[PDB]
Amino acid sequence: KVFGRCELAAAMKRHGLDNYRGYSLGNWVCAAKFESNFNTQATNRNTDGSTDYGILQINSRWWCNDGRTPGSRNLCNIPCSALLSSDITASVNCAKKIVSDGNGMNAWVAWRNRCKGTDVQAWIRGCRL
Ligand SMILES: [Cl-]
Ligand SMILES: [Cl-]
Ligand SMILES: [Rb+]
Repeated sequence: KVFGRCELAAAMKRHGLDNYRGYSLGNWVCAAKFESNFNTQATNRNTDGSTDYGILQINSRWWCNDGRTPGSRNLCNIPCSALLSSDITASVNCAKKIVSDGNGMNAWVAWRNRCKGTDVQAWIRGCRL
């Protein structure tokens, strides 16, 4: 599923991500924009043999099981395919674990490089939320 911007903002709020670990909703929308362009089905291989999945490009080396990533830990206890669903619950639940792991949203390099410090409220501006 390809979300609209305000649509995704609303879905993320509905699943308790607004201000989770102190990160405002616009941070999460911005991260999703640059990780997946709001496409739940996005997948991308990493140089190391792992793959990133879904709306927040969650990585099969630590977080989900895809059966092809030696050493995976599956800390979200989910198949990586669950992170591709039109329903964002599994991706939200797992992102909550990732952002709690110690480095906050720096776990998403694209958030650090493209969102951090910017006017992230722009991502929710105009939205009926
Ligand atoms: Cl915001
Ligand atoms: Cl933090
Ligand atoms: Rb596990």
